[PDB]
Amino acid sequence: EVETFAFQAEIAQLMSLIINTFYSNKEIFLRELISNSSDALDKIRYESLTDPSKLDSGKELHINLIPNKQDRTLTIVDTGIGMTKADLINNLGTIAKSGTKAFMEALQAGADISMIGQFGVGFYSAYLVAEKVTVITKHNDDEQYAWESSAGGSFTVRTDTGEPMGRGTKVILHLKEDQTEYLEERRIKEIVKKHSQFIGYPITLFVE
Ligand SMILES: COCCCNc1ncnc2[nH]cnc12
Repeated sequence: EVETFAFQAEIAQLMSLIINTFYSNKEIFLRELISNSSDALDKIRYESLTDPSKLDSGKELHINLIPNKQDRTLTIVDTGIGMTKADLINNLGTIAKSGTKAFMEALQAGADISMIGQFGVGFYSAYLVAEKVTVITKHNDDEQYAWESSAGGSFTVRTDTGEPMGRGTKVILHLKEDQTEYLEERRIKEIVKKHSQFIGYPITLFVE
C-alpha cells in the first residue's frame, strides 16, 4: 500500500533551509512550480513530435491553478509528461543532490532563495508556503501515483486510486495557516502577471 522513503541528506537539508531561513519574498514559489509544469509540457510536446500517440492520454497542453479556501489548498495541474514511479522516488525527476550543492554554493557567493530554480530544485520552493505537499502524477509508461511529504525527513509514495488524471502532474499545496493570501484570486493574478507572463502555455486560474 504506502511505501515510506527518506530524503537523501542533501534534500532534507535543502527543505530545512527553505522552511527555516527568514525570507519574505515567498511568492517566487508559484513561478518555480508553473515553470516546472512548462518544462514538463515542453517534454511531452517534443516526444509527441515524432510519436503522436504519446498525446493519446490528452492532446491539450495547459496549466491550471486551483485555490480552495476550505481545504486550504492551492493546486498546480499540468498535462505535461508526468512522472514514472522511479522519477517520483528519484527526487521528482531532479538532480536534487548536485542541484542543492550548486545552490548552497550560490548562496555562499551572493545568491538568494529566489534563484533556486537555476539549480533545478525549484520544486522544493513549495515549502516556502506549504506545510504538506501532495503530488499526483501519471506518465504514459506507468500507473498513477501520489507522492506526499510534510517535510520532516521522509516522503511517501502510493499508487493513487482516486480520480484518474489522464497524463501529467498535480502539485497540491496544503498551505500554512499564515499564507492563505495565496488562495486569493487577486494575489494569484498579481504573481502570474509579475513572474509568469510569457509562459507558452495557457494558465487558467480557477474561481471558487
Ligand atoms: C523538475 O521538477 C522537479 C519536480 C517536478 N517535476 C515534474 N515532473 C513532471 N511533471 C511535472 N509537472 C510539474 N512538475 C513536474
